[PDB]
Amino acid sequence: ERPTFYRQELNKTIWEVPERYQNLSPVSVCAAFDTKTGLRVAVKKLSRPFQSIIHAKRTYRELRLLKHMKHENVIGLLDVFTPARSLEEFNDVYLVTHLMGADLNNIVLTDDHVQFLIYQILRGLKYIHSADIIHRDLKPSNLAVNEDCELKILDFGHTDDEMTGYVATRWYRAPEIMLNWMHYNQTVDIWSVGCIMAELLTGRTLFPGTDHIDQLKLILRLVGTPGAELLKKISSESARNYIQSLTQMPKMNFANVFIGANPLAVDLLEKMLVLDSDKRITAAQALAHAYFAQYHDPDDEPVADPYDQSFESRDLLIDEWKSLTYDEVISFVPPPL
Ligand SMILES: Fc1cccc(Cl)c1CNc1nc(-c2ccco2)n[nH]1
Repeated sequence: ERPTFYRQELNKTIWEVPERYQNLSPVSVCAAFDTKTGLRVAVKKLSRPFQSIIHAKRTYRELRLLKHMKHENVIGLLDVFTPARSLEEFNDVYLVTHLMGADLNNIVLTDDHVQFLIYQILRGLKYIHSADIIHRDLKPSNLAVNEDCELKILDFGHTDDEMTGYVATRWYRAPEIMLNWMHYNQTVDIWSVGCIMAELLTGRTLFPGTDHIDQLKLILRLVGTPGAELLKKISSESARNYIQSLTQMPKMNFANVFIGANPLAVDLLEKMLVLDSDKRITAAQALAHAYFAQYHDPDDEPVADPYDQSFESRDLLIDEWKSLTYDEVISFVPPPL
């Protein structure tokens, strides 16, 4: 009742998977056909999952999060497995998820398409947020879609160099995390959605900053320089002091930046791209905004079960994180259909 495994070298690396998975080809991640469900799937083999304390914890983190997500606009775990028969042999973790059509880069729209896509991102963010999970990293490339425009949020669980220069890895991040102004929270995801929604409407990056400071300048041009109250809340005195060096600018008219756009879109953007994260609209409030009248259904916008992440504040040995990851592998129950 443990399935039979077969071995196969791909991108210089040996993949050992259950017979159910066939037609493995690279995309480490491989596309495959799952003969038991009839689904096209992505299969990720984690590299050196238990090499260090930090990597062991990250592997546990990733497996906990994926095991938890059971929502249509969020990417779920279809299977998790290992070729090992015991903890002592355990050293490889394979994660199986749906293969999606295309990310949101490839796809860049009508106002109907923008409503439907942003609706879906918010529906999934409500679910994620209600479990006190923060995505941190929402961008077009973490948002996959199919032929029918049905959307899933991807990639849960970034160096100084990756975040430097003219790079998409920073264009969608909220200013408070981009510059470490304060202990940030869930609201940073809403900032990202604002950036994405703007991009879907204009076909152009909202804040294509050439570095952190240029981006901040582009941001402050649009939404205004911070006010007295927001300044108080910037915990970092070095950053607060830098902000105060800038000459004050008022919030621009959004109707004149997003010309031709549905006024309800303009309105929603204004509530999303508010500099003060305490005054940003929530995923749950956004869903009730008139812009989504076509799609809004308060009975089909579910929330998540509670998610214990007390493990985040725990300092454990490698073997202990590996043991905890083992338990979660062998306890995995697949979804029903
Ligand atoms: F996001 C995760 C997390 C854990 C494992 C895996 Cl394989 C993934 C990526 N999954 C996935 N990506 C896509 C996709 C399709 C097109 C662009 O992205 N479909 N499915």
